[PDB]
Amino acid sequence: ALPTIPYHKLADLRYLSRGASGTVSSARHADWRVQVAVKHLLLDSERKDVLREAEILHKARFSYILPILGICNEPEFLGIVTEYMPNGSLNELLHRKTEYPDVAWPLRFRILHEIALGVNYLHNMTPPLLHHDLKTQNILLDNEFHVKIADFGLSKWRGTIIYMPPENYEPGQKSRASIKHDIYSYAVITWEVLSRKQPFEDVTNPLQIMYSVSQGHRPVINEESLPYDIPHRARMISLIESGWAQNPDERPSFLKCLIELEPVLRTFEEITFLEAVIQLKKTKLQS
Amino acid sequence: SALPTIPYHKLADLRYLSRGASGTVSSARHADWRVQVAVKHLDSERKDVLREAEILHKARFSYILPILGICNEPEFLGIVTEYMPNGSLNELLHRKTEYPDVAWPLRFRILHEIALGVNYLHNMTPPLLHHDLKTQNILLDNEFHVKIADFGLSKWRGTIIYMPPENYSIKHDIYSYAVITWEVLSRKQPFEDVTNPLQIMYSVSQGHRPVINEESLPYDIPHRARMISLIESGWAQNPDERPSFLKCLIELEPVLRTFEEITFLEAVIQLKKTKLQS
Ligand SMILES: O=C(N[C@H]1CC=C(c2cc3c(Nc4cc5ncsc5cc4F)ncnc3s2)CC1)C1CC1
Ligand SMILES: O=C(N[C@H]1CC=C(c2cc3c(Nc4cc5ncsc5cc4F)ncnc3s2)CC1)C1CC1
Repeated sequence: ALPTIPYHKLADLRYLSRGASGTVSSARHADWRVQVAVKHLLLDSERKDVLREAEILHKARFSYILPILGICNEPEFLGIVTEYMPNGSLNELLHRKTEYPDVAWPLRFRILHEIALGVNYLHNMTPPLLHHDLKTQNILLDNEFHVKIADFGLSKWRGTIIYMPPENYEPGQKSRASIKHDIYSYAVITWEVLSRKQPFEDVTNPLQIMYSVSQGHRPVINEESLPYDIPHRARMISLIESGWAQNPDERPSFLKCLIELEPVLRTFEEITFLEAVIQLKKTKLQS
Repeated sequence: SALPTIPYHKLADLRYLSRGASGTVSSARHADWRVQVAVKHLDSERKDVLREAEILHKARFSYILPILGICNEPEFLGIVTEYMPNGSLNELLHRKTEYPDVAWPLRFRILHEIALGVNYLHNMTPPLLHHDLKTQNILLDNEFHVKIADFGLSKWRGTIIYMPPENYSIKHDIYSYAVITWEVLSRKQPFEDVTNPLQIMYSVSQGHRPVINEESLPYDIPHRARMISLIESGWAQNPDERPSFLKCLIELEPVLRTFEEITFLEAVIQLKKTKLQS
């Protein structure tokens, strides 16, 4: 049973982000004395959707899912309270390059591994949970840069488009609950992580992107996009191309991706992951 | 809402980790989720395990050992939790050849996190009382963050060294925490000079406590006077003089604010490396 958190116990409320998913602000819990974050939106249908997401996080708890701490549900305030993620989202880590000039490969591969473990867990639930809104903005990073998947506003029990498979452009119950949506998002996320590039950066119009994706086009695979020094480069390219395959049948399960990723992740010495985080903090601090 | 049920056959590569009164702990790999897990496994016995699993399910929080599911089958009963790669606080404090210098910032962060954890339990509506805190039950994750474990005798409101004398209670946990704090700052066994646990109970019953002097707590300990005050109030003979965990957090917060985030990570790497070299 999910705790209910009185709105007045959230002190020093301060805004962080606003998106389609909702508004996110930080706070400190007056009794637990920890930093928390809270996604908040009057209405009546809107309050049901917020409650819908909160129940889903409560149920989907796992080591790589954003931990829900409670719902603030009062006439003055509706909102989901979660642990506060001090290192923001994967999107700023990838694309704020003046702030993070170097993101070592061991950390990037660990992030990819942990995303896959999170989504795999969702897909292994009774009944399977489908996220359907994976994006780098929705992968949050905790104090030591471990993954927490966020934003379940579009999850379902079994530039905003760049992660969406083409068969979902015009949604029908032929894919409405397809098990192959998330892996396609993950393939694009994987390309984004290994390249530190905006997918389809060269296309000014997002409707042009959908038309091109509908025809089978994808973010470029070459040495400029995916540099030669990517560890296990050819294996990662395979993983990307099969994950975003035009034919949904032809895309793997997250289990099979994990089976392939495990020996790759074992080639990095464990301390190397911490080395990578320390390098991020030390250079950032010096700036 | 509903705690998962984990079929025993999904636990691959079971291996022994430790044995205690709480039960036997084994490590494993979950076949479908592809993560390492730990499992505490054994009719009255079946009721207690389910009670503990239910309490962990309900007491979830950032410094509480995360429960992943229950194994409840005719051949196997056991609680499945995340795997803690760095063992317990007890090993970190007392394995002095393997861990020669345990950075002060990290020890204070551990104390802060235990207090945040127990503070949460006491604020739960209704409050949860742990009643078996000990350094053996403070587990350490991959970056040495605290996860409090072993809720087998927690209650809704050497195994004796953490027990207040009136127990031979709403002030139990704070007394255990005071001894834990003394242990963390001294890296000494409480009542080190004592062959028999009945000697401890007799001396604690008389108001005696682990020694506080230059040998146990050297003068160069950071914030020595503040910590000693916190310890002595926490194990006070009269339970009414023991503070709440809120007050412990009030004492610790300004101490933890003096440390840079990089120093914690350096201390963590130093500890990770020392384990591997052993
Ligand atoms: O864009 C920038 N900064 C980002 C920096 C920090 C951000 C964070 C968001 C969240 C978060 N969101 C959240 C998701 C959620 N999903 C379901 S319920 C729920 C409740 C939540 F609060 N949850 C926990 N910690 C954090 S940190 C986004 C803005 C500029 C500065 C570079
Ligand atoms: O003792 C020795 N070494 C230790 C090194 C590593 C150990 C670990 C234990 C646990 C653990 N236990 C656990 C508690 C629990 N509480 C409620 S349910 C539940 C389920 C659990 F699995 N949980 C997760 N990770 C780990 S790592 C203990 C032995 C050497 C000296 C002889």
